[PDB]
Amino acid sequence: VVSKLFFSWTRPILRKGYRQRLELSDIYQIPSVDSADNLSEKLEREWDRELASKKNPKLINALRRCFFWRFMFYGIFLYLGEVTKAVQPLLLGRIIASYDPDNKEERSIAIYLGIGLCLLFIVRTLLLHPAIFGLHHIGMQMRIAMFSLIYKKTLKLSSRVLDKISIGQLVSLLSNNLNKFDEGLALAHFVWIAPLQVALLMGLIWELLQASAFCGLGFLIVLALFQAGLGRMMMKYRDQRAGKISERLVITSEMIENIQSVKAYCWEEAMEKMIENLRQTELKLTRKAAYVRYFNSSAFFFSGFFVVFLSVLPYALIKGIILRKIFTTISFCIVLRMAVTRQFPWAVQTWYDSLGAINKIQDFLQKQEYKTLTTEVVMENVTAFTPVLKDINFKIERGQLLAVAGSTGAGKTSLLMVIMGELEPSEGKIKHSGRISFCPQFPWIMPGTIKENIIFGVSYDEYRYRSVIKACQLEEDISKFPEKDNTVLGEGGITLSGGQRAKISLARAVYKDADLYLLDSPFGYLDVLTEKEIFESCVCKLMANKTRILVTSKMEHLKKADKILILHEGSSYFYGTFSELQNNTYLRYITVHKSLIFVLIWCLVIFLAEVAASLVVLWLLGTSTSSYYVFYIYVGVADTLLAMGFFRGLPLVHTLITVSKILHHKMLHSVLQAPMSTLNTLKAGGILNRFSKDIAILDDLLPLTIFDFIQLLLIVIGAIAVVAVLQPYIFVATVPVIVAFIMLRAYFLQTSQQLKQLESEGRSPIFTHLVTSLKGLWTLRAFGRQPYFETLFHKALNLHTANWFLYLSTLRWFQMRIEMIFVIFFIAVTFISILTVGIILTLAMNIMSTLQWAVNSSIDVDSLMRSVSRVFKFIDMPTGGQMTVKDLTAKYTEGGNAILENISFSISPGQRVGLLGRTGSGKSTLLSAFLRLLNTEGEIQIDGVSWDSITLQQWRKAFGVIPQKVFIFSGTFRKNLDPYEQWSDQEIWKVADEVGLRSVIEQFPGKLDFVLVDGGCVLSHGHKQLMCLARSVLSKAKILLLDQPSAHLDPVTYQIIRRTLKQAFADCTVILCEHRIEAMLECQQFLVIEENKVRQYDSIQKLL
Ligand SMILES: Nc1ncnc2c1ncn2[C@@H]1O[C@H](COP(=O)(O)OP(=O)(O)OP(=O)(O)O)[C@@H](O)[C@H]1O
Ligand SMILES: Nc1ncnc2c1ncn2[C@@H]1O[C@H](COP(=O)(O)OP(=O)(O)OP(=O)(O)O)[C@@H](O)[C@H]1O
Ligand SMILES: CC(C)CCC[C@@H](C)[C@H]1CC[C@H]2[C@@H]3CC=C4C[C@@H](O)CC[C@]4(C)[C@H]3CC[C@]12C
Ligand SMILES: [Mg+2]
Ligand SMILES: [Mg+2]
Repeated sequence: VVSKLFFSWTRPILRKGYRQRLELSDIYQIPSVDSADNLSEKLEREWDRELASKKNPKLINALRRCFFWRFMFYGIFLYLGEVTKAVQPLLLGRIIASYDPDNKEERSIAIYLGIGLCLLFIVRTLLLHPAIFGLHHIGMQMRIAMFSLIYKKTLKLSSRVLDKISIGQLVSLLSNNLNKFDEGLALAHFVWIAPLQVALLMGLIWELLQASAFCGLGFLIVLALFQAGLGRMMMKYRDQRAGKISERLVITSEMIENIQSVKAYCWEEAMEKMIENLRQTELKLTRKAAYVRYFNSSAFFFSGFFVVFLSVLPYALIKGIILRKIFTTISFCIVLRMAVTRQFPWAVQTWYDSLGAINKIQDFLQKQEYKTLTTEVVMENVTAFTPVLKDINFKIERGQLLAVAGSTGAGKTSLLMVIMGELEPSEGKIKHSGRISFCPQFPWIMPGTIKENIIFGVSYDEYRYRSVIKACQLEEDISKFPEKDNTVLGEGGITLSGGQRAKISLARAVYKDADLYLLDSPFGYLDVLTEKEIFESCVCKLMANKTRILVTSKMEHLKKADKILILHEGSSYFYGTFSELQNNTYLRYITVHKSLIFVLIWCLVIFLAEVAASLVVLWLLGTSTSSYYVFYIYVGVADTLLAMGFFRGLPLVHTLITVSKILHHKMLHSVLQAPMSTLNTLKAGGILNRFSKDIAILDDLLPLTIFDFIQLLLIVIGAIAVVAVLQPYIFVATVPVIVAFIMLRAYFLQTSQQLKQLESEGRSPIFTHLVTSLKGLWTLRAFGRQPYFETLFHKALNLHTANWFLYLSTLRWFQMRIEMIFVIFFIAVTFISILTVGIILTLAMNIMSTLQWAVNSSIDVDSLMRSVSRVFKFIDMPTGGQMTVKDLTAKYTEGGNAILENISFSISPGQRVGLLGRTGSGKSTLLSAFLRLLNTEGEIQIDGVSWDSITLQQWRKAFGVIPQKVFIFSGTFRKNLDPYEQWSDQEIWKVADEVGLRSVIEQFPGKLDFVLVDGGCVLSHGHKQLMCLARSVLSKAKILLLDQPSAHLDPVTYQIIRRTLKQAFADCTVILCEHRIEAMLECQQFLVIEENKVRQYDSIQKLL
């Protein structure tokens, strides 16, 4: 009961982190009270009751019904601590008054008042920090519960709504409340405490001064109204900035998720300039908001002297004054100014932010839902949404395969979604058993082992798993990795090839036992032989007992299919059978800008001039009462004489934002120029979290926190120096305090930094799991694995929250053991109970009263400095047509498996050198090694210029790339086709022609103006391939490395690729990696990547 009160349970973790490293096991396990599952259960029950019983559902009521009693129980103790703070200066002024021979009504009562002031100090100690920690815990619990509720709603979110809300919206939504909602609950409870403290202090100052407390309160109220107006005007500057932040975040997320494609296209300058275009707009509002918040937070320091002036003039002008009763006024007014200028506007701002976040989150939870209501799949007169489908109708019995064929953009995938239940048929009905197994057209590989990616959250079945992995031809690929079957794949499956990803997705679809199977072209990225073997082993032999609908464009599959449905423009052209058809961090933060140092020098010079002026004025100015109170007045009013005005704080804020600008620009340039192996080393959710938080902190929190720390440090230094020049014993007495302060701060910093880094790197899993949940929500709701993904999210939330709560508990231990212990049990007990010299060491109390605040600001600065440390650690990253290659070894890592081992060949100019090889052989590896994206070796001399005779970008400029991973970023069709805008709309409309996008672009509301959100989800997969083809055509170059251009096209649309090959690339060399026999027939030279070694053939007949 006392261990929790004193937070002595953090002793073991602090002791371990003092001399060791907190890797994974010494982080304490989460308690059961704040477990994410339990918190989500309680909040979900309350929210469901609220929207079932009330008329206008409000999340604030649901949160109140479960947290209000604890909130108020901590708030009353917080108010008691504030009351002990506001009653302290009465005792202080009645104690330090007994320092002169004047013994008026004070005889032998200082010894009876010091022991009371000590008790008040210790009761403030025991009553403030536990309440603050309780409020922090309540905030963390509320954040956990709301995050889990949001994740459940996202799992249940409709498909139509997802067409507009993207990853950036969600990541910006959880970026703020993850580290502000918790810390605001210890500051939003001053809304009724600050008025009460103001009332109490007004009563006391009316007791002291007759009728000047109200006169001072008038100016204080005017300043508080101005502060509230500034806060309201500042909320607007963040509302208009959140959208820009989200857009930049999603743009850079798509950029880094396809950094291979960016490097292949040489889109480093283009995408850098694109991101800075949004960065400038965001930073304009960031700078405006930072100026406004500087003026809002500097109204405390530049108000003390004016408040004292206005509260003394109407009394001292007619009734006299003495230093005792002006110092009591100053002591009361310091607390009054803090309460009404630093505590009430802060509380109002925090309440506004919390209510806005709660309302936005409730709006998110109040979006459209996703409704679903012998497996004889019937479908009659179904129309989908111009209509994507039109009068599509079919009937399938149990154990009867049906094949859906048609042109690109016909609506085969759309029909599959209408079958599953995602798309809403405006007219018609769908009748089938609920169980559905889906193999998406673009395979989705979630982070985790291959076993997890295949089983997908069901009971492990040895025989079924072996049969699936043997039928899908995946055993050969599986028995090559260091882990035989349980090998961990990165997010998005970037370690595997396209064919391996397709095989894994098809295996996952097959493994699940469902009545209906929707194989959305599972043989798109697979070559002819593997596709044939999989079709007659995993679609016609294993699952030859249950109905399955698969999209195909091969006459063999159509002949096998018992029913054929051909779609053209969304209309069922034919529906029958085939037979029927046949008829250093600080040192580098400051020095990264050549103007931050100048601003700091200016501030230091002005501060020194102000200190000299104060010292000479005090020397000129300085009986018995006035012989020692003058320094007390100066050190109680120093917060105004040594405050930064608009001449030394506004430039500091501006430079501290420009530092964030240059840091982000350098970090983005380093990301673009980082080696591909190191980019593979990191993740994508981690990159998104870094660009979301470690730049937002630098933009908003860090400049203002550094301003506050410098303000407090300057005030402390000036108050020390001016008084110590006159009275050196002040600085003599302050040393034994500051040494312990610095000692404890250092003793806790080397563990707080580790905990902060652990929290920062434990934040990435939540974002990287939500990213995959949103990317594969389609298959998630097809498979019904929402409970499994909810359990995964809860595990990730617990993993992050245990670490974060441990860090906050350690920080609270430090901020208690310094503030309310290392002052209250040393200074306020041995500097007041020495009543014998009591003037030259009692002012140490008053100086330390703000030195502890300076130390708090410094420790907050160092806590925030971890973001800059991470940003800098990222910044430190390193950086005719003939071809002749020799001794080329393409390894993805220095110590991995050499994919190619001494491959050598020659390519004549104007020769289409097609490339063959089974899936997983290394064809894409060879194409990437041509651009030396990976490590690579040897020389790729082209007409004379070798690898080392030309810089990397100039080398890559002479290549045309069509990657298997189609890269489309957010932006218009014009931007997608040419970020550099080298060719105008007239010169790109022709490229849209002769490629098949004339009938596709014009369908959208804006011709070359539609914003392709969600990674080009609006287009189909064939249209994505055609867009990449058109982009390659626009990027007029030679020695094109075509990497499966017609990956999912059909022979009707493959003629587009064919005539583009024979027209646009009239005289050049093509290295096309197409798996289509029709496209391979026209090639003049062939390379077969077998046994990890290429060959040199000359004709198809010599090939076979
Ligand atoms: N980034 C990577 N890091 C490590 N290994 C990789 C990486 N990318 C691919 N591999 C592996 O190295 C080998 C090279 O395959 P590659 O990616 O070149 O595909 P591929 O044979 O061209 O594919 P397909 O014909 O199916 O399109 C494969 O075994 C693949 O799983
Ligand atoms: N999310 C979406 N919002 C609006 N229109 C969409 C969306 N997804 C697809 N479409 C459009 O619906 C039509 C049908 O596309 P669909 O993906 O069903 O084609 P498909 O037959 O699967 O094509 P492919 O041969 O490329 O696989 C196209 O005109 C496409 O642009
Ligand atoms: C926490 C707050 C709301 C409690 C109520 C306000 C208090 C602080 C105010 C209201 C009335 C005030 C009192 C009004 C009159 C007197 C008589 C005078 O000879 C001594 C001070 C004294 C006793 C004042 C002290 C402060 C006082 C008690
Ligand atoms: Mg499709
Ligand atoms: Mg490939």
